[PDB]
Amino acid sequence: VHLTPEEKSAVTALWGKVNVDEVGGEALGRLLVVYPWTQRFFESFGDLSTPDAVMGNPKVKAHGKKVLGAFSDGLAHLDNLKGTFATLSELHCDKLRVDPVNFKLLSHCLLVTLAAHLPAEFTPAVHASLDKVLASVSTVLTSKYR
Amino acid sequence: VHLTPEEKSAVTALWGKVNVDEVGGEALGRLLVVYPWTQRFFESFGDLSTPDAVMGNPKVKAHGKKVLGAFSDGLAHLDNLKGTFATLSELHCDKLRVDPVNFKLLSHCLLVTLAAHLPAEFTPAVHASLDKVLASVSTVLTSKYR
Amino acid sequence: VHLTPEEKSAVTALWGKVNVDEVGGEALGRLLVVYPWTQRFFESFGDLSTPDAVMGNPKVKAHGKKVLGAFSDGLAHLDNLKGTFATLSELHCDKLRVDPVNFKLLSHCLLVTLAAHLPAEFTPAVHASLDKVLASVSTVLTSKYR
Amino acid sequence: VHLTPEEKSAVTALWGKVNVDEVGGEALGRLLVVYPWTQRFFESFGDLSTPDAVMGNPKVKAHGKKVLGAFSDGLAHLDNLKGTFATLSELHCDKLRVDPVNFKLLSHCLLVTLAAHLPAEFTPAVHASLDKVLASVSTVLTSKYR
Ligand code: HEM
Ligand code: HEM
Ligand code: HEM
Ligand code: HEM
Repeated sequence: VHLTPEEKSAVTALWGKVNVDEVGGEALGRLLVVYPWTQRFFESFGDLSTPDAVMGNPKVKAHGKKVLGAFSDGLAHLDNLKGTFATLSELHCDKLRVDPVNFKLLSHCLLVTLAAHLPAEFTPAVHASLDKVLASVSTVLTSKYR
Repeated sequence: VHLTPEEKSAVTALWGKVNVDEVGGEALGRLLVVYPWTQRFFESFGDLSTPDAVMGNPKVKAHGKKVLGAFSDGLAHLDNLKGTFATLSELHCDKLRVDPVNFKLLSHCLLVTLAAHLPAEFTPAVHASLDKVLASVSTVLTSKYR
Repeated sequence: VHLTPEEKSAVTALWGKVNVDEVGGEALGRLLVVYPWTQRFFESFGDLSTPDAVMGNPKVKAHGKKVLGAFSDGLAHLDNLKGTFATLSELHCDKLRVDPVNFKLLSHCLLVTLAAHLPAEFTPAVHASLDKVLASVSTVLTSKYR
Repeated sequence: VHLTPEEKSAVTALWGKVNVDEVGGEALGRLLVVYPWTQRFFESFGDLSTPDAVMGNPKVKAHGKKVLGAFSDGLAHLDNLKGTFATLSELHCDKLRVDPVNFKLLSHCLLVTLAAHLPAEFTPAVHASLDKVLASVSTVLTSKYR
């Protein structure tokens, strides 16, 4: 993540319009629907057998809202991503064994969801800037592996 | 592709609302802005140094339309993708040396511009159907490396 | 696979020197030691916490032999890979939810143990032929996700 | 890269037996042969049209020896990988546009080459340790992208 003042401000502005309740559950729901192998991490959540099932699942909705929260907290502290996400690095890596590529797939399901929700604001350059913030947050979460 | 009738027809239905001019250019434009290393393939196109520079660049837009037209045709030969993208596989593999990964990144830039242009239509289920078609077209255009 | 007679016969020839017992176990063992997140799929096997622990573990070795035997059979149906790995595709995709990426990582752990066991035979050209077969078997075992 | 004293010593010992002249050219030669799209970065080098052509190419041989050198220098300074490879980050990223995945493919072609050359020494644990050193050196070389 190497953001200029102009990039930080444009992602900041974008993010200020994001409804965290509805974008997080939709982002996590698209990962389980589109990339169906991710469902093995969330079977405790219940029935995920159809799109309708996934998107209706309140455990999904609630957890997704927990994810975006953590991410906004990441955005308030670009300068200390490693400090901010250190404990989530151990949960995901040492306890949950979340495969590194899934962080990238979740990143992808978040950018498709922000584009459908904020079409005017999700320009090629805000896309580029969020893509390297999301890339560095994913580097920090898989750091118990290297 | 393991498209059920519903999946295939939902893809067929969203695709008819796509404005090829508008979407092919932005899709290729987001590839070049977000994943800058891909610019080495399109040096020929002239100025690509700023988001505005690659987005409005007329070669980008032209090419964008050509990429989507070949995708439209592939969509109508869903049962025979291998056969339809056969000469494009030699071009990309043998003549152009395009990394397999870049086809995955372009597919992702396309799902993002589609989400932004058709938000109401871009439901998690058609996003999943479209990702499968996109993945199949990618394994076929990458055929001549394996 | 776009195996020329020479490629197919060179693969056929190296494969006949492979000691399945010795190589299947070490291949799966290197997956689990090098990419630890894969251990979540084989928790059933008991102790996998140390390199020595996963390497000598008898379930690892047993399974290793089973994975290579299915690969031997796939090799002798090079022309019909889709057909031969068909029931193993449902198992890995629908029942086990194995990430597509893990098939690429296992293929890599196998090329490394093969290099080590057959160094004189593991020439860049048979390494390339073997990587193509491995890639084709992977796109087929991943069929039921696309 | 999080190496214990025991890991550092075991990679150190391994590396002390590596013939840098012959392992670097073989590692770079396997990347161009096996992953043929990488040849677009090295066409100035000449004829790379066959395995025989690639492996005989002295520009390949010499460059490969330049790569491993840089890598041994990386190994002498784990504690400052970012300081050591900062200029190579700008050459590869801003001047050469080397796609991030190719760093991982080169890593892979180096581990297959060390296994064929030092079979006794290339144990599952030295493999695991070199894999995360190589992973972090590749993170540092693609850092102009994030
Ligand atoms: C890339 C951004 C990610 C962030 C910021 C993140 C954040 C979180 C947070 C805040 C928690 C702890 C709170 C809770 O227990 O609900 C958590 C739990 C968890 N995360 Fe992640 N996570 C990320 C990616 C992933 C990915 C890619 C997966 C796997 C597909 C994953 C799987 C899980 C699971 C299984 C739990 C436990 C859920 C439960 O039992 O309620 N996470 N994550
Ligand atoms: C989604 C898959 C893709 C499709 C359907 C596709 C389609 C096309 C088509 C239709 C042409 C043929 C132009 C002609 O000869 O008439 C072409 C050319 C080309 N493609 Fe692709 N392509 C795809 C992905 C890529 C990717 C990922 C790259 C590299 C980043 C790429 C780079 C090129 C280049 C450099 C040319 C020729 C440049 C020029 O027009 O002067 N293509 N592609
Ligand atoms: C190179 C491709 C692979 C082949 C040819 C292969 C082959 C096999 C075979 C033959 C079985 C069937 C056992 C039976 O029902 O009789 C099996 C089971 C299984 N495979 Fe794979 N497999 C491959 C890759 C993977 C990967 C990448 C993973 C995950 C890291 C995986 C995880 C499993 C698991 C967990 C089982 C069942 C566990 C048990 O034996 O109790 N496989 N595989
Ligand atoms: C992962 C380890 C890598 C290291 C340590 C590394 C190191 C080097 C070094 C030391 C040079 C500068 C000296 C010279 O000009 O010969 C160089 C040049 C270069 N590297 Fe890399 N490199 C790495 C990966 C890659 C990869 C993956 C590619 C692309 C497939 C690549 C492509 C090039 C090219 C094209 C040059 C210029 C060669 C010439 O014109 O002579 N490098 N690299």
